[PDB]
Amino acid sequence: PQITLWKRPLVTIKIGGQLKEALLDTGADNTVIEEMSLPGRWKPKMIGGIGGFIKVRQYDQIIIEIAGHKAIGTVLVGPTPVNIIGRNLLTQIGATLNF
Amino acid sequence: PQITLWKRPLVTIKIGGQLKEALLDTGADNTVIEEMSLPGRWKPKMIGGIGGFIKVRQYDQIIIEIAGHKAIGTVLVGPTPVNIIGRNLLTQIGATLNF
Ligand SMILES: CCCC[C@H](NC(=O)[C@H](C)NC(=O)[C@H](CCC(=O)O)NC(=O)[C@H](Cc1ccccc1)NC[C@H](CC(C)C)NC(=O)[C@@H](NC(=O)[C@@H](N)CCCNC(N)=[NH2+])C(C)C)C(N)=O
Repeated sequence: PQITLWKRPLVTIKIGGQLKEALLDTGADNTVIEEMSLPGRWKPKMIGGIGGFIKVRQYDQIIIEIAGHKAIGTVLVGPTPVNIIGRNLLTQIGATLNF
Repeated sequence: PQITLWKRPLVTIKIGGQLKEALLDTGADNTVIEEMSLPGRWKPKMIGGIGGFIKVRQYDQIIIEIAGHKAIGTVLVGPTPVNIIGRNLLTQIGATLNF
């Protein structure tokens, strides 16, 4: 679909068997999902942005369906304010910025 | 143009007559530029990101050229790790997310 930017570009995603609301963020290199008890092997990571850093658990090869579109890659789980779909997955669903 | 996301969506901008590199950020409500001297009146404001809240100078009705496209709006100046063009200006240049 085509998403206008008058409001935050939020779409429904599915991860770990749960449906969530997520923000399509062209300014995020990574995908960060709110704290959830996702099973699997992980490694500690620190991610930054405006305001500083937050500690997250990095999960490799996690499948997430984004607005009906399947993707698979690295997902960071931690105390993020909103669910963020970054470029690592955006490229997988064929998302582009157009103007 | 159509911008894919394999690489960060960086563009050249012109603000205060000075050229800079900025990231087209669909996940940012506002446009936040690194500390710089900008002609005009400003008011103290606080914004939040992934790592926390930071203090910024809010400049209203600023003329800024984004990748050759002109926009005139709110620009926040502060300690941001990267110059970001948020939705307030992305809508002005007619940017949409597509997939
Ligand atoms: C005028 C005031 C308006 C009101 C004001 N509004 C805000 O604070 C709103 C919610 N903030 C935002 O929309 C801010 C951007 C700042 C802004 O627009 O003001 N957005 C953001 O901060 C969004 C995530 C988010 C979205 C909504 C809510 C909370 C967080 N992240 C944008 C950000 C861009 C980056 C280049 C700086 N990306 C990231 O932080 C991602 N990080 C990365 O991709 C890193 N790997 C590399 C970038 C950082 N580099 C570095 N540290 N050397 C992260 C999500 C994995 C308020 N106080 O509520």
